Amino acid sequence: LRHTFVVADATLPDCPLVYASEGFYAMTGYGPDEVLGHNCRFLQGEGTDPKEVQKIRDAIKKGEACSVRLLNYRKDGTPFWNLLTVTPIKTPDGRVSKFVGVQVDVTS
Ligand SMILES: *[C@@]12=NC3=[C]C([C])=C([C])[C]=C3N([C][C]([O])[C]([O])[C]([O])[C]OP([O])([O])=O)C1=NC(=O)[N]C2=O
Repeated sequence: LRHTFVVADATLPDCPLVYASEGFYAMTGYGPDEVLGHNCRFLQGEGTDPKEVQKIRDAIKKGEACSVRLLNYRKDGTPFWNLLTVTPIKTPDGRVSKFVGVQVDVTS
């Protein structure tokens, strides 16, 4: 299947993105100059379910893995359905260093 991949830096408090695959930009229409160093939430919009967004917010705070189905928006405003799976990467001392996300456009 067609998927995308990003890396969030958990040492910084708001989990900014530090790496995105070629597909992530092409899927969403944002360039690296407007993605890197920002929280992934810029992809959200009016129809994003705040109950689902809360599920990721909690999991990141707890440091667990999570999977949600969010409504996102490209740079041109058009919506797409992003199945998102976040995964915590821990150092050997249990501390969370990075979060990693796989995004799949499941508008079908
Ligand atoms: C986003 N992908 C994504 C990828 C990673 C690795 C992480 C950690 C988060 C995301 N998000 C969610 C966003 O960063 C944030 O965690 C949530 O908005 C909830 O937190 P807040 O503080 O806003 O309540 C992704 N969100 C998307 O909408 N699309 C993704 O591709």
